[PDB]
Amino acid sequence: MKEFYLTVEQIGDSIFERYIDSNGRERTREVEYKPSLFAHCPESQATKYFDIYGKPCTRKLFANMRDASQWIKRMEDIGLEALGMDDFKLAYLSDTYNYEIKYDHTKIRVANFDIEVTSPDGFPEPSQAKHPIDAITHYDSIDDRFYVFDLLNSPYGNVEEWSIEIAAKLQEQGGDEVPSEIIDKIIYMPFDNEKELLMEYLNFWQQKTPVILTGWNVESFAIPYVYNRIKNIFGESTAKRLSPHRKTRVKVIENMYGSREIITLFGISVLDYIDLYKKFSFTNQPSYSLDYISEFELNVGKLKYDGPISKLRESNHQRYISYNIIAVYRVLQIDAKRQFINLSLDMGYYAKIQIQSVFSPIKTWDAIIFNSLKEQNKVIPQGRSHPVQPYPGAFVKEPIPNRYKYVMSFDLTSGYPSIIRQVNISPETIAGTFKVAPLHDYINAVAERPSDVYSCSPNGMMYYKDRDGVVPTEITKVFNQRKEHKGYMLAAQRNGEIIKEALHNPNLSVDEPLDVDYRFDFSDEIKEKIKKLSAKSLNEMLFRAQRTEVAGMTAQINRKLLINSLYGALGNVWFRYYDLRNATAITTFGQMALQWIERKVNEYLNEVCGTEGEAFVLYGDTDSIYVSADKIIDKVGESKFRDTNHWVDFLDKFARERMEPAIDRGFREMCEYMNNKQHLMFMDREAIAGPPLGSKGIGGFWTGKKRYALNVWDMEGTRYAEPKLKIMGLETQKSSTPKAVQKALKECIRRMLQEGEESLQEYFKEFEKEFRQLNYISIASVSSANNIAKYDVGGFPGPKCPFHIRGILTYNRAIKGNIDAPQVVEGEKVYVLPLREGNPFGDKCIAWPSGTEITDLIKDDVLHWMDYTVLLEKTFIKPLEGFTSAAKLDYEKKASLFDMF
DNA sequence: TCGTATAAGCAGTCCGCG
DNA sequence: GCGGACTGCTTAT
Ligand SMILES: [Ca+2]
Ligand SMILES: [Ca+2]
Ligand SMILES: [Ca+2]
Ligand SMILES: [Ca+2]
Ligand SMILES: [Ca+2]
Ligand SMILES: [Ca+2]
Repeated sequence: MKEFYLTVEQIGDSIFERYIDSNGRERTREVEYKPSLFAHCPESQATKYFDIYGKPCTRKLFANMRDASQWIKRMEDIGLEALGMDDFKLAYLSDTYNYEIKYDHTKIRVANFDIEVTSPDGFPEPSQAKHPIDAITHYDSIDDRFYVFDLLNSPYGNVEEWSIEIAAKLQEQGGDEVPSEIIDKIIYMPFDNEKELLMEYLNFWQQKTPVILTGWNVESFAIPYVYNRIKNIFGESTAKRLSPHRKTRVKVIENMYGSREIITLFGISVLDYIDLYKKFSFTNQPSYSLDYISEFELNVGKLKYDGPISKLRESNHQRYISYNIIAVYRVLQIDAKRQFINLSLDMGYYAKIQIQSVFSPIKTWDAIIFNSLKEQNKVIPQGRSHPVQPYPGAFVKEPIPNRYKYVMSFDLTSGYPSIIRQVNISPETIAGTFKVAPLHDYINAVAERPSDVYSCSPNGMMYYKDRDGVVPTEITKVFNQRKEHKGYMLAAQRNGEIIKEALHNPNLSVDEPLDVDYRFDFSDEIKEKIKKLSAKSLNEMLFRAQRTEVAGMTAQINRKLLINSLYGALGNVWFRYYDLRNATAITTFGQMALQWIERKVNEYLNEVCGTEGEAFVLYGDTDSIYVSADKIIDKVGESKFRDTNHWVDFLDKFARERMEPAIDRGFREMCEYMNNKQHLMFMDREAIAGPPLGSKGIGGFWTGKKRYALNVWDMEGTRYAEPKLKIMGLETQKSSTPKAVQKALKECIRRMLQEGEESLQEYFKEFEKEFRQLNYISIASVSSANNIAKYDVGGFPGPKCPFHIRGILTYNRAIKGNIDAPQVVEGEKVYVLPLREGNPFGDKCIAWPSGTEITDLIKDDVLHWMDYTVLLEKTFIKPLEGFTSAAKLDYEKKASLFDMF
């Protein structure tokens, strides 16, 4: 096989590399790598090395990495650019793996672990590590085994061995329901004392040294706790055995409001799954407890027990250990679905970076661009200091608040990356400037043509047309990968709808799910077999189709994230190729394209309807337009349609055969006007929306910018079995809105869009009457809690104290003295409830940690003093009033003359 | 919240508005 | 009461 790296580190003048050799075996080596850097030189000096602007360079080979580093400093002292890859391990990888890396994940050791620590005096601080580690479960991907290290004897209690037989049994048998599929993969090891547990763990770690290390909060809790505990008991040198090169570093993480410390383990790549999830999941969750995320992702029940966790080990050690094991498995189950480890490995090896660097698009793109240029013997520029400066972004059209019956939407495929490619926007392709006219003169095609030589953006920038820049070239490669995976995702989505249709008529029989690839549209043969299948087999196929769709979504949306973050990196001062001329060239061109094509679509539709000056485009944001189709539907007559799906086909056909060709012609003219390198503005139809045929549903509505709702029948070629609500920005989409309120507001919207005013009125009346029975957690608001200390004046609200912070301070007073009650953590999220006048907490609200029940001693009082009237008005009635006034209807029936009878 | 970008919505505080 | 200046938080893109 071809060799590939696992990890790489610089330690002084040595590179330390773990790698898989040509026989598929893990190896480690120390290499005294001699890096090269570059300086500009005279023309007469013959070289093969040139900077990105074509200026000749001489290569300087250093005796060691420390010499290169000192050379860079002295070059700053002189005032001259020091060119080349200053991160030497990236140069090492580039030299050592000078080909497209083909990696074999089965050879990479991925470890997933979790520890338990009993603590009677509140949260066990990792930096202190003053309590015994009483359980470790460590899963190894190569052995496919869960290794369990169990402490039987502790100052906080002596206990019996955990029983795998009881673990396996059902909850209803008194067991722990550890999944049967992992029961045989558990290797259980009990210990008399913590010292021998820990020494054994280190010996094990030496044998099975993680390459990728993950888990839930491992970077912030598990790793620092284990490191600092071993340090306290045995000393530093022993603690550093967690690094295969015996080197670690205490690493301070800073933000605007304080800082914390992590432990960097040299020769390990730590990918904490909580951070993978936050970056790549495209969710914003009320809570990030493993319990909460597992429930959301997997539909598994909460891991239930009696009493506080601080007494779980001594009261029920059996369950204590079983829940440690299940916690580890939960993360593997989330990854099986979401596939973020797979994503990270793909991106990391593509870029030739340390795998943990996938969190930084700046590092990722610096490595991609360096490797690309190095192939052509070109030399990268030195990074420079820049002050942070604002710059302008996208155009967003102000909609007229209203109901909108029939809507068709279009938007650009990979908008900003396509602009980069079309205009040829790159550091080394800047050709000059031209004198800019007001943006509207370009939009209306009345400004002078910018250039007859170079490719232009309306911000005044001109670019070379004779060859692609390195940014367009590399962004295209990742864009093409994105396109492939989006295709797989959309096929899986279409296949899912075929299964849902067939579930209307499930056959009474015993049979199996078909063995099919859900990434490709089902053949006619597969479709015929599906119509004969039972509900059980269809349901299992639907689940598999939906897992394939999720796998496709992860691959495509995060490749989209990566290329969009290259645009964004151009406006970040730490990026080697930072340049606000290029960032604004992209955003300003985007503004023009949107309003240019708005004009063209309006002109086109006014033409086919024989009107003048009528506005068919009702809204747009960044690179999308929403088109009113009422007049198109009315030109045929609603009476002519057999059913909903009939007019959806008609609009689908109109969009593809009439609108898109008009859109394409409009952008071809704009490309020539700007003299761009290549026409890449491709604005595909997205949504087809309207009410069910013959209903009183309103179809859709807008309240304002970034706030709308549409009843969609077809989305990018997916024809739904049942219409789907596309709701953007409204309170149903906000993590701050209470769960039960999201649900009720969504049903009100469904009724508005599908059934009409009377249906909405019936549902409102009922919700208002019954909502006081809703569980308190379901009706709590949610907020992040920053700067709690800033607003704490003697345990009371200081000036301008935010409502949610006030709630936290109220909580802090109510639990004072207790080292047992849960503390609210700075920067994490809280549930919030209003309180009726004259309550015992002495203020108008209370907040507590999100994803948890409020502690029992104040729970009853909170439940008794909850202000349901305020909660209803603020979270439900206010937003609904906004939706309904925008849609021009009433959520409460108005009086009439018929009331006289 | 260590980790690419800007535009823009709503909740709430503080206080003016005769 | 509303709305402007401001902070805080959370979306759409
Ligand atoms: Ca635990
Ligand atoms: Ca787009
Ligand atoms: Ca699209
Ligand atoms: Ca059937
Ligand atoms: Ca869009
Ligand atoms: Ca009480």
